[PDB]
Formats: sequence, structure tokens, C-alpha cells
Amino acid sequence: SVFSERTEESSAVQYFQFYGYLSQQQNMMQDYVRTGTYQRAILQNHTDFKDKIVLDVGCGSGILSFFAAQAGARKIYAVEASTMAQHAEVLVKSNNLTDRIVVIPGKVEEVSLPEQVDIIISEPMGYMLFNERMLESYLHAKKYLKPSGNMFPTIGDVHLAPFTDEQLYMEQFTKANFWYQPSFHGVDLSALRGAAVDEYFRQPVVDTFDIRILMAKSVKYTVNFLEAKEGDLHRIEIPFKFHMLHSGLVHGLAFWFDVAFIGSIMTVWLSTAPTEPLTHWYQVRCLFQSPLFAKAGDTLSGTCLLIANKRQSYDISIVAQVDQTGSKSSNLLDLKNPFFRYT
Amino acid sequence: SVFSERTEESSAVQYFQFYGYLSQQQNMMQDYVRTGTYQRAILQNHTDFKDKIVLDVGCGSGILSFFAAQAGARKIYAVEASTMAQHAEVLVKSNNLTDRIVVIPGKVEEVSLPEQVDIIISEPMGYMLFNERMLESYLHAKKYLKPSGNMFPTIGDVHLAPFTDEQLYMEQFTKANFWYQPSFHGVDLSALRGAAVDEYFRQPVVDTFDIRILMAKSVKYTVNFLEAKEGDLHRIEIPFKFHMLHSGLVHGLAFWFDVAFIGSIMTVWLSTAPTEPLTHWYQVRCLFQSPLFAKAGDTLSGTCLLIANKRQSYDISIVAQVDQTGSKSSNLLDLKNPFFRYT
Amino acid sequence: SVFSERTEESSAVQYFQFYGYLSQQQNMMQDYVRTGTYQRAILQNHTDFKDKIVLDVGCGSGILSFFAAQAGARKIYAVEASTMAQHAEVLVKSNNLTDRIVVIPGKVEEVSLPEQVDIIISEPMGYMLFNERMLESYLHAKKYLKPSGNMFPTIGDVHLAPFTDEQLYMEQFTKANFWYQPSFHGVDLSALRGAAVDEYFRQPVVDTFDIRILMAKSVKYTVNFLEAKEGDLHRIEIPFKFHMLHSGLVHGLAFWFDVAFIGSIMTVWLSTAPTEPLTHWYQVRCLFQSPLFAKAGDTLSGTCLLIANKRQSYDISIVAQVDQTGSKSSNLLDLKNPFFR
Amino acid sequence: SVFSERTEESSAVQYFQFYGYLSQQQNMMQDYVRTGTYQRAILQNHTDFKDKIVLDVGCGSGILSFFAAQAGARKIYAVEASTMAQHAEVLVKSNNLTDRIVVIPGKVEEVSLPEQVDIIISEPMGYMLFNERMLESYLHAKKYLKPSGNMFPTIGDVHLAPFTDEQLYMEQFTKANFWYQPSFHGVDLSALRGAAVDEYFRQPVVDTFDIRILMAKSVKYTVNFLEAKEGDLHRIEIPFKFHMLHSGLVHGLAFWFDVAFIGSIMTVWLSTAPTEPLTHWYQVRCLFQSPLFAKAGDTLSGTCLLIANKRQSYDISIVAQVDQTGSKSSNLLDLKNPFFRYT
Ligand SMILES: Nc1ncnc2c1ncn2[C@@H]1O[C@H](C[N+]2(CC[C@H](N)C(=O)O)CC2)[C@@H](O)[C@H]1O
Ligand SMILES: Nc1ncnc2c1ncn2[C@@H]1O[C@H](C[N+]2(CC[C@H](N)C(=O)O)CC2)[C@@H](O)[C@H]1O
Ligand SMILES: Nc1ncnc2c1ncn2[C@@H]1O[C@H](C[N+]2(CC[C@H](N)C(=O)O)CC2)[C@@H](O)[C@H]1O
Ligand SMILES: Nc1ncnc2c1ncn2[C@@H]1O[C@H](C[N+]2(CC[C@H](N)C(=O)O)CC2)[C@@H](O)[C@H]1O
Repeated sequence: SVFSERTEESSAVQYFQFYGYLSQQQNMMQDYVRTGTYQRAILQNHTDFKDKIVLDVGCGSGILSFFAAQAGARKIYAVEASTMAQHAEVLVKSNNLTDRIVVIPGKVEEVSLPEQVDIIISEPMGYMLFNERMLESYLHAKKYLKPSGNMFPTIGDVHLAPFTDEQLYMEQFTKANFWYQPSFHGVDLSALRGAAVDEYFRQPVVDTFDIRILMAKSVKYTVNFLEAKEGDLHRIEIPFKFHMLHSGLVHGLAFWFDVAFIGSIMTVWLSTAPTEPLTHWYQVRCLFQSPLFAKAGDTLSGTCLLIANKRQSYDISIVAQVDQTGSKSSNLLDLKNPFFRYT
Repeated sequence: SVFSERTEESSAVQYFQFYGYLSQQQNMMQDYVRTGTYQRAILQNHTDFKDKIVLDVGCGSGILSFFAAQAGARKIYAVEASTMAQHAEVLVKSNNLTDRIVVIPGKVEEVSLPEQVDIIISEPMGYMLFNERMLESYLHAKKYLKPSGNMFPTIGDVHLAPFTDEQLYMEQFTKANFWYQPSFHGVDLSALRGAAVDEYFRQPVVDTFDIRILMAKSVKYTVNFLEAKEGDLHRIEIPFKFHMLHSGLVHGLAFWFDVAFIGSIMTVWLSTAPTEPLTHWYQVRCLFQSPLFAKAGDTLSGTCLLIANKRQSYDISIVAQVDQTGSKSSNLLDLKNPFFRYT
Repeated sequence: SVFSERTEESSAVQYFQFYGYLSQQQNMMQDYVRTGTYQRAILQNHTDFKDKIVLDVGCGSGILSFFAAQAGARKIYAVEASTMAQHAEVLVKSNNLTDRIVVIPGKVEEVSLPEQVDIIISEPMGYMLFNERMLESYLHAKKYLKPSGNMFPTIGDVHLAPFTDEQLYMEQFTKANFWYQPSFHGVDLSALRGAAVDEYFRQPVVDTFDIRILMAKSVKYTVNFLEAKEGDLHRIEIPFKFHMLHSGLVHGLAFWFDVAFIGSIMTVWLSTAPTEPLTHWYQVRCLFQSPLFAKAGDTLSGTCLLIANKRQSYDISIVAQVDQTGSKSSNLLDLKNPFFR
Repeated sequence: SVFSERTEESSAVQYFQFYGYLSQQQNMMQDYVRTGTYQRAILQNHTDFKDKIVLDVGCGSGILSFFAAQAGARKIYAVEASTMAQHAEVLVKSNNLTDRIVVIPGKVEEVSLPEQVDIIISEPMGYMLFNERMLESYLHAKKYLKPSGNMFPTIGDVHLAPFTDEQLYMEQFTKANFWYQPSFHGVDLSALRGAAVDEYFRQPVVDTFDIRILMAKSVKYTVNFLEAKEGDLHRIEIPFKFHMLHSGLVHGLAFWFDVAFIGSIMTVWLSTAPTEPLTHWYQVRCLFQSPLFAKAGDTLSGTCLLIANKRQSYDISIVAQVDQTGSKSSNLLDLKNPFFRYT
């Protein structure tokens, strides 16, 4: 299967074991912004669902499928690969919807659907949108979508912006400098200080922040789920040219994302921006190894390259330079092992 | 391999990836009770090391091997399966001990050692002592131990005692009760409430507590690492009979452990008891889905059965009853997936 | 009789035996807010009583009739069905008011009065205003009221508002969870857990609380005693639409009531609101078996249906929903069996 | 029926409505002394139940029948008049004992049993033992008992003792004196003060107390349930002659009770005495209208006459005198309407 080919089995096992827990499903369900916005997007665009055939990619508890049912869908195929699939089946029965919702256990890349569908619904977004690589399953599912069929969400925007946060930056060295002591219980640890610094900076930082740390208007990279192919997500190149609104040291790039449900009646947005109420996605920050000084009016140019790996995540390569000075910075990050800083 | 035969590859990959991070080694190293007590046990029993051959099972950063070197060991074989092995080699060189500490990368079940050893050192204790199943590697390593050889630690004591803690119980039940809702966004979840209660209560609670919640003197189960065979740890049956010192609700059983380094000069104890300074092991509590009411003077009898599984952990079954009334409670816990309440 | 037809004898016996005790009359009389406010309402509107004919429905000790006498009433018919009537007569004589207060023993639905009256006075309010169904006797008594006659109290307002109180909810759930035990002295009780939850949550909680638990402005349901007919109280439908002021868990609805004495000189209010001094009515809360999550700005809509029963109380049906999400709750409560917290 | 003839319908309605509540059954069940002692009495006398035919009079939740089942009873007829009978039936089914326990809805005076029984079990005790008059149903049930059959409980002892409690005595007047004011909101209430006093003194006081208020060894009146006829409980004349252990003012009589289960293996006692842990029966105190002064060594003699009424309770007539002085006091109380004083 397309899934097995791009995924190490260990990662897959861990991944689907994770979503097999009712507590995790609960965690997602209790994100009111997320769940409420999905429900609103579906119900307020009822003409896109009334008497239509729906596919729910990775249904988990089945919540989105129930929303599709509330909107008057004729038939909903709810595909789920973790053991949660059996819990979803229990809920379909207890909610007396066996005639409209059909739970299909397995990976969307591997199962068979009896018919083509009018619309695909899913919640495949991870940290900085792409983590977990579930968007590829979402796009893969379009083999079951009728021509002129729709996708909910329809588009996803990843936003990047430079930030300044001296304390976050210094924190890394504060932690790494544990190893910079010549006699920890008689042992000289200093030779590993460099490796410890490297390790900490390889971790994207998951948490939220004050919008005032942002130093320029965000650059946006858009994925149109109606048009995109799975292969499009294997290598994501995000060029950027920031026009600095404030002077100071740029310690790295902040990441967040929006998705839009573009229905026949209206477009509904779900945003994880730092200007919006917090979600379980928080925001993500990737530090530069060396901060870059910029003046208001300077331009900070470069590239963020996301390379998919078989651990259902991305290797992140960020290169940035201040055009006016030529001062340059690079970093390589492992999105699979983020540092959850939020407290 | 003995290791591969008892371990799902997924679990192993995850497991050794975890210990490959310097931050984790740092976390363990910064547990001063742990590190200081190991150093004390080794240095105060220096005659057990001076001019001896040592095996360090799962050396991590290599700290224990350095303690063995400080104690005058002639040769130390430091076996480590994670990539941390590469970092240990760096420290051996930067500390000018290349003539004495020899890092051997690989599983202790799989590597080859040049000679038999006088003493095995290791830190194989997990939560509730047995978590991670690393004790089996430790015991397995005894194939390299001389007949008159020693083990550091030499023995392990698991302590269990009944506790009362209304707040914790209600804390978990509150979480479980999410699945009691008959109309979550219009969806009836209640059919899954039982499954949800089971899941949350399968989680051992890792944290510390006031000793006054304990309702009876602890029961002790001892493993002698010098005598035990790894096969002995596949099924661990711990019967208990508590003489209740206080009347009230028994919400579950609390667990901690001690290990002893029985050297020629002195015996040194490392304790994780709640009467002792806190360690990174904290303590572990297994909750009952329904508490058992007992009066002072009653006897609380039963069994704690640990069945090893392929995820490097144990399936825990606890059956307890108040003998005077026949009030019985049975419980299943998944030691691999605990709830870290300390945060 | 209208009373007997709507009342089981067991309930009636118990009810009037209850009010036959001097300790109970004492308990009510010592509610100073109540007694003082009634006295204030009557005396400050003395012109509505001066040389007037009065009917006191359910006079108990006779206190309100004495207030009517103080205000200058010419003659007061004080009707009382319990044995307390004999004690009231003792007080009428010991206070030398035999020429002005006339105790009529019996139920107001059954006795005969010599003449029509200018004004009816009564204290017929129970928990949630309607408990005990004495308002129906009060309204029934209007057959003795002259046209354009007055009633003290004149109107009653029932207030309802959503509240959050996790502690109360868990307090009740904890009690219910006794029946969750799989081995109580070796016996599995779990099969009855559902029935136990239903029973406990069927109990309205009588007590007071901090106003900060209230999550929206109260909704008001008004009964005009001058216009209402007793039949109006057999089935009381109270629709509601709350505009949520705070985000959180709605554990149920809180209930209280006000009554107003609309006299010629001034309008006097007697309130049991949690913003006001405590009375023996306290306040009443109806819990949901499962709380409803709401955000500030959401609307919580539904209906409270009160159906009178033959035990001189009400069967309560509460249906509520968060309009934005469709989260719905239905509950059935037995006002006859409240929990005094 | 015998029940209807001795009971006002209103009282019966209220009575069985009361026990129809799970909360009340629970209230009784949660009395650990009561329930635990019944269980102990039944299980420790297992030879009295093993392969026997049992009758449970007023089974309520059915708890005692399950205890009879634990003891090995062959068949248990569980009679219950309230709607609780249906809840008991649910538990019989859920505990897989339909082959051994037969729930019979209705009054034991009115239902038909197919067979004679070896032993009757019941918990028919009220305040002062006799309140609620359920002992008469218990004795009435012996028409179904084999000649060589047993009763559990086998005997009941009601204890009476003189007490001194100045504050309790004064309390009555403190409350009654509410009516002794000439202008309560302008009203002279004084004319009702006497009636208020009378009312308060007619109420037995239900609560507990310090045993030091007791001025003499209790007098005991024993009912042997194996020998007694229900008619014996219509008029209970309890003569007493107390040998005063302390000097002082006697304000009234305190009441409590014991029952004994006289089995083949052992006799088990259930006590509600103030020297024992508190039960849901508390204790009962009946005041004298006027206190009696007594010296240590004096004898306090008289009679407590309990006259059964149609409200499933008793009118209590107490006459007492100090023999040495001839000082006499009496009271008449209505046990149907006690004052619950406990705090
Ligand atoms: N390839 C796949 N085939 C089938 N199911 C898949 C696949 N990849 C992930 N999933 C599942 O989708 C789920 C992703 N999610 C959504 C849960 C639910 N729709 C909600 O919105 O609450 C939890 C976030 C998660 O349960 C995964 O197990
Ligand atoms: N079968 C195995 N073969 C070789 N190494 C193994 C095996 N199982 C676990 N390990 C490793 O031991 C280590 C266990 N520990 C000890 C670290 C060090 N000794 C200290 O005290 O600081 C971190 C706690 C951990 O690094 C594991 O990777
Ligand atoms: N249908 C009826 N006919 C005559 N009397 C009735 C009827 N229903 C209730 N009552 C009686 O009114 C009384 C109600 N109350 C009022 C006492 C007095 N007015 C005060 O405010 O202090 C005590 C509260 C109570 O004694 C009942 O017995
Ligand atoms: N004449 C009668 N026939 C049948 N049942 C009767 C009769 N009189 C009372 N009862 C019932 O006995 C019960 C008395 N009790 C016992 C409950 C249970 N056996 C226990 O020990 O927990 C609650 C205390 C109560 O439920 C009454 O409804």
C-alpha cells in the first residue's frame, strides 16, 4: 500500500496505538475551536451534505461523520485504521445511524469503498500543518471522489514569520550547559556540550506566544486540497522575503496554519494563529542557530524546505539571510521530536 | 536473540530512540539521589572493584562505568544499545580512560565480551521496579559473570500498600465521565462510558504523596538478582495480606521499590519510598474502579500479578478483597501507559 | 370538593397535620423577612384595609389577620383547615379582637362565608413558588372576592437561571455511585446504578448559593393572581432563552421567586432571590444528569414544564439545549422529594 | 388482612413510599454495624443456612437474602411490599441467583408462600426497637416457620435508663417561650405558650449522648421472637426499678436496644447502645414533665407502657417515682412524631 511504503512499521504502530486511546480522541474532541468550527462548517453548508455521499478520512470517534449526518447526508463512509474504529461502530449503533454511517476499519490507502463520494471530510492537520503526514492520506482518498467533488477542508495555509525571543534562545544554552562542567561526580562532561546544544536546537518548540514578538508580516504557503497530489507533500519548498517592521535580533521563524471550508453557502475558517484563541496545535517555533540582526525596513530572505521522512514527519531545513548585510543563518530541525514548552 | 524474541520491534525502536537523547541522560544524571547513591555504593565498596573486570549493562552516558573506574577497576565493558554509545565513547576519550573503559555497542543479549567479569553494574529499574523489562537483560548478562561474581544492585524490594485518596479517584472519574454525555454536540457518547472508565483506570498514576494516605504497613516482595533467572520475571505473582491500621475507603494500591548494593565493605540502599527524598521514579499508584470500604483491624487480602508483554512492560492484574465482608475488587492496569500526575 | 378532587387523602392528612404544629407556625413566623415584609405590605397600604372586609386564606396562627386588624379592617374572615384554627381563635380572644377577626375552620374550597370580601390575603407560596399547590386555593378563594377587589400578594414572579456548581453535581453523583459497586459485602449492585442516578437527580436541591455561580440573566415567568384561574396552575409551561454571559459547564437551572403586594399607597416586594436576604424558602436548583458546555454568547434554549400532581406538588420536566452546538438535555424532577442541603 | 386491620391506610402509603427509595435502602445498607453484623451472624452460623429453606421478611434491596445465599441456603423467599421489590428482582437476576432467591412482592400478611421454611431472617427494628410495628409482621411470618425453625434475630432487648440533661430539658422552654411575648409584631402570643410546651414534651428526642448523663444501670425488657406472638406487641408494659448510681436531677428516660442472633455455632449481638459505635437508630430520650431528684442508692420505680396505634407506632406512657421520697412524675409521648435533634 501507498501508506506502508512511506511509513516505517514502528512509527505506524506507535501512531495508531496513540489514536486508539479514548483520552486522545477526547483531547481532540474537547478542542472547542476545532470541533465547533468543523460542526459549523458542515452544518452552515448543509446543501453540500443534504442527501449526499460522504467520506470521512480517519473518523476516530466518528464525530465529523455525525456532524455530516446532522447536515442530512445520505451515506457516510467512515474510515479508521486504529482500534478506535470499533468504538466508532458502537456509537453509530447507539445513535441509531447504522443506515447512514458505515464504519470501515483500516487505512484509507488499503480499504475498498463500494461507491464514489460527493465530498471528503477529514481532520488531518498536525503541528505546523504537515506533521504526521496525514494530509497525504486525505489527498490519497480523492481516488474515491467524484469529479467536481468537494473537500472539507478545501485549502490549508501555512504561515511563517520571523520572531525575537531572547529568553527562548538563551534557554537552550542554559539547558545544554549542564554538560559544560569538568567534574560532574568526578566526570568531565564538557566534550558533549556541543552535541547537547545541537540536539536542543533540532527541536521545534511547541507553545504559544505574544504576537508582539513577531517582526514582520507572515508569508503564506497554500495547499489546495482539491488540486494537490500526495507527491506534492514529499518536498515542500517555502521561499520567503520578510520586510522587517521592527528592528532587532531575529531568533527564528514562527509557524501556524489556517484551513478553509469552501462550501456552496459560505466559506468557514479554522485558524491556529497567535491572534486567535488557543487550540491544541498551539504554534510552532524553529530557532536559528545564530540570531540575525535586522533593522526595520531591512529584508530577511531565504527558504524553508520541508522533506518528508518515513517517521510520518518532516526534516526541516531553514536558511535565512539579511539582504542588506549578508549575515546568514541555517538550521536543521526534526519535526518528529518537538519540545512541548507550553505550561 | 533473547531480546528480539520477547520484544516487538516497534517498542524496541521507540525505547532505544528515547534513551539516545542527551536530554534524557541529563534528566537521569540530575537525579542526585540516584546518581549520588550509585557513586556511594560503588566507591564505598571500592575493594569490590579495585583491579576487577566490570560489566556495565546499558551504560548510557557511561557514568556508572566512570564510577567503576574511580573505584580502581582494571577493565570495564560498557554495553549500550542506543546511539548514546557514541557519546559514551567521546567521554571515555575526553576523560583519558581509553585504557580502562571499553564501550561495546549493541544489546547485551547480542554482543560478545572478551572475558568473564567479576561484577555486573546496571541501573535497570523502571517505574514499579519492573517497567521496561530491563531487569531481564541484567539477569541475562549473568552468563558473563564469574561464579564468585557480584551484582550491583544485588537485590530489589517492591513495596505495596493500600491507600485512600478521594481527590485522585474523582480526578480520574471526572476525566472518564466525558464519555457519559448523552449529547456532545448532539452526539450520544454514553455507550462508551464503560470503555472509557476502564481505559483511564488502566493507567497507573505516577507521582508522589503524603504517607498519611497509606492505610496499612507495606507488603514487600523481594527479587534476588544474584539468584534469579530472567525467566522468573515473565510472570510475577505478589500475594498480599494487609492488616488495616485505619478505617476508610481503599481507592487502590501504592507501589515503590528499594534496591540494595550488597558489597564486601557495606550494603548501600537506594530507596524510592514516599518516606524518602524524591527520585525521578516518584511512586506508582494503581486505582480501583470502585474503592473498598474497610475498618481498622480488617484484613485486605489478594494478589498483584504481573504478566510480561512484548512492549517491554507488564499487564497488571490486581485482585483484592476485604476478608471480613467479602467485598472484592479486580483491576487491570497497563504499566506501559502511566499517567504522569507530577506533570 | 375542588380540594379533595385534586388531592390524595394521605397527602392532605400529612399536610394539615404538618401545619397543625405550633413549632411549624413558629418556624414560619420567625422568618423575619417574610413576616416583616407582610406586615409592611399590609400596614403601609392601610387604606386598602381601613373599614374593609378581608379574607385570610390559610390563616395559620392568624398573624396576617392581626396585621389586617392593625390596618383597620372592619371584619376579617380567617379560614384555616388544620387544627391550628383552634389556636388562632385563642389568640383572637386573648388579643380582644373577637369583634374583628372571625376564624372559619375548614378548607377555603368547602366553607361558607356570610359575605363577599374587599381583599384577599394569604401566604400560599412554597418552594419554587408553586410547591404545595396552595396558590390554587388562593385563586379559588376569588369566588368570595367583590369585583375590583384586591389580592395580597397581587403577583408572583418565578425566576430561572442556568448555574455552574461542580461540587454539588459530584456531591449527588457520589451518592448515586454507591449503586455502582460490583461487590458491596460481596453483592453486585451495579445493575441498579442507572435507577439510583435517576432517583437522586430527580431531587430538587433546596439551599442558597453565591450569585457568581449564575451564568446568565434570569428568565421571568409571571402569574397575575388577580387574573389567573386555579386551572392555570395544573400545567405550567415556562419557555426560556438564556444569553450566556460566561463560558463553562451548565449543571442545571436555579429557581427562585418574588411576590408583589400592589397596594393603593405603594407596591411592596417580597423576594427570595439569592441577591436578597435569606428566607425559609432559600432557593431551588434542578440538576442535569449531565452538564451542558456553553460559551459566552451562546444561547441556551428550552422549556420548563410543571405538571401538578395529586400529592400537592409538581412533576418537573426541564429540556434545555445549547443552540449553537445542538447539545441537548432533558430531565425529570420530583418536587415532592427535595434535598435539603 | 392482619396488616390492614392494624394500620391506617395513609400511614401504610407513606411507610412503603419511604422504603421505595434507593436512598433509604442505601442509608440502611451503609450502616456498617447493622449490615456487617447481619452478614457476620448469617455467615458464622453457616450450618443454620446450608441447604436450608429461608424466609426474608421485608427484603428491601435483598441484601440479607444474598447473605443467606452466601451461607449456602437452598431456597430463599424474599418478601417485599414496597416497589423496592422490583429493584431486588433486578439484583437477583444480575447476581445469577434466580434459582435460589425468589422475590415475592406484597405484604407478608397477604402473600402466599408455597412452602414452610427452616429459618426466618429480617431487619424489622425501629426507634426504641418497636417503632414502625414491623416486629409484628416478623412474628406474623412464623405461620410459615417449621416447628423446629429459627428466627434471625432470635431475641430483642429494649434498654431503658434514667438520665440527667439540664440543657435538653431547658431547651423545651427556651423554644416554647417564643410564644411568651406581648407584642410579636404587635400581637400578644403568650396565650399559646402552654400548648407549645405540651407539644414539645410530647416528642421523643432522637439523637445520641455521652454515657455519663446516665444515672443508673439500664433495665432490660426482652422479647423472644421464637416464643412471642404478634399480639404480645400491642401492649408492652415495661416495669422498672432503677438503682441510682449517681445523685442528681432525673430529667427522663433514655432508650436503646440490642438484638441477638442465636445460631447453632454462635450467638451474635447487634447493639445500638450509647456505649457502642453510632448506628442509624441513634438513641431515644423521653423527658419527664418535671425532673425528679434522686440520691445515689435511691430507687427510681415505675412503668413505661407502650400502646400500639394505627399509625404504625406507639403512644408512650411513662410514670416514675423516687421510692424514698414519693416524688412522682409522668409523661405521655407520641413516638410517631419524634424530634430529630442530632447534629
Ligand atoms: N491512513 C489512515 N487511514 C485511516 N485512518 C487514519 C489514517 N491516518 C490517520 N488516521 C486516523 O485519523 C484520525 C485523525 N484524527 C481525527 C479524528 C476525528 N475525525 C476527529 O476530528 O476528531 C485524530 C486526528 C486518527 O484517529 C487516525 O487514527
Ligand atoms: N538490552 C540492552 N542492551 C544494551 N543496553 C540496554 C539494553 N536495555 C536497555 N539498555 C540501555 O540501558 C540504559 C538504561 N539507563 C541507564 C543509564 C546509565 N547507566 C546511568 O545510570 O545513567 C538509562 C537508564 C539505556 O540507555 C538503555 O538504552
Ligand atoms: N385549602 C386550604 N384551606 C384552608 N387553609 C389552608 C388550605 N390550604 C392550606 N391551608 C393552610 O394555610 C396555612 C398556610 N400557611 C400560612 C400561615 C399564616 N398565614 C402565616 O403567614 O403565618 C402556613 C403557611 C397552613 O396553615 C395551611 O394549613
Ligand atoms: N408487612 C410487610 N411485608 C413485606 N415487607 C415489609 C412489611 N413491612 C415492612 N416491610 C419492608 O421491610 C423492609 C424493612 N427494612 C429491611 C431492608 C433489608 N432487609 C435490609 O436489612 O437492608 C428496611 C428496613 C422495608 O423495605 C419495608 O418495605
